[PDB]
Amino acid sequence: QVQLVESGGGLVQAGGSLRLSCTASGRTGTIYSMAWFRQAPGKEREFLATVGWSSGITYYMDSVKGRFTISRDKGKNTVYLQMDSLKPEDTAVYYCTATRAYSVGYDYWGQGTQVTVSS
Amino acid sequence: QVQLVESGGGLVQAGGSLRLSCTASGRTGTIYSMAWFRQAPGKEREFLATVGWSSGITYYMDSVKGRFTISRDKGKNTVYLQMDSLKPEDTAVYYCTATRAYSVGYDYWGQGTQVTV
Ligand SMILES: Cn1c(=O)c2c(ncn2C)n(C)c1=O
Repeated sequence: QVQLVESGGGLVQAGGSLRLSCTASGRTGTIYSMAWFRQAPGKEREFLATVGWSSGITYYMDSVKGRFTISRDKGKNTVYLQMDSLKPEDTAVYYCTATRAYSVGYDYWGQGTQVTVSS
Repeated sequence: QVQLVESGGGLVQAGGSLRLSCTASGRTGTIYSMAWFRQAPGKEREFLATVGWSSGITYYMDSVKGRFTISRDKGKNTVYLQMDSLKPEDTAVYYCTATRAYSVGYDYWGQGTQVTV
């Protein structure tokens, strides 16, 4: 009942920047917060960052804090992940998620978008 | 505004099980949910499982879904993580967190506890 579609993934060079997007459709009024995950090849899905869907307050895991910036545009139904100072270990399939109000965890997921960083 | 302390954990053999625990104090009524993460040496903290502090709803990453079981006991201010069917890839320091109502992310953190398979 809520659909998420990531875009923005591509190949970038070390030290450069990329911005991901995720467009939400369906009953978006039932979403409390949005988060980006990533899954490197062979590894497991890693939580990165979250934004309050109506608050705009943010929280970052240490691995991306100070480099990445999460934000949301309620009017356009989109959440962003600004990625600065990328490095090879940021190479991964990035997923966006939404958590519903009074639910817990990560109720909806996108297909995933691929980010690749060279040296 | 909230302090967490974790307990349990230690040494286990392949295929076995462990039980972890964590106790909260302070402004405990303003806690919406609690979660468990894990960090292996040199790696990054990985989110594992979550439980609603009032509701009891739960959710798992595919990495531990089925094998681990999270739960809470609200009056004793204590959360647990029951880990069954353990593999060497579960070796890590496990951390418990709390998320405050109308906040996001992981606002309070325990000091961690060691699991070795
Ligand atoms: C932290 N938090 C809340 O505080 C919350 C919520 N849904 C409703 N509320 C109030 N969710 C999903 C949440 O994660």
